[PDB]
Amino acid sequence: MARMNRPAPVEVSYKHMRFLITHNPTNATLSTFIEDLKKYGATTVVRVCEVTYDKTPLEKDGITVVDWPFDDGAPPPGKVVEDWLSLVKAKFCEAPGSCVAVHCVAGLGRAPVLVALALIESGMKYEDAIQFIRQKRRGAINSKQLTYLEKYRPKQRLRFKD
Repeated sequence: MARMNRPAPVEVSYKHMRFLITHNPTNATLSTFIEDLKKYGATTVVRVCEVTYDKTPLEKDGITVVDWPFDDGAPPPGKVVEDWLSLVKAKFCEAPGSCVAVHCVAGLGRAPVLVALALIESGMKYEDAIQFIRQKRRGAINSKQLTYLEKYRPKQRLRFKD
């Protein structure tokens, strides 16, 4: 509860999706924050982070609550995937190609790491995708991530792959 202010988030439109990365680490009022994702046309809360509060406002606003330990920590490369596709599959299956508000720090690792997971499941090649997010950032997804998808197989969650 504070109102006022004019926070300008970041909307990222993909092949057939659209997310909203919060420039700053959540809002100290929430009110203004909810309006930001609500005005941008995003039917999803940037709860994608170290959230620890019950959704009261965004809840009655009919906005999809996206709460995930995407902000440091979180489980290994294999569990989070479930929420990844699920969310991106819900926010879009619940709203008309609306946007998905998610919380993010600076990017790096997670940046390409997370996006990579959804990218591949979207129907993109692991190698190709990697080279992309990798060429735009030395050692972006490299690590357990690369090896993970190397052995991991796409269940065709987000459309058809390969």
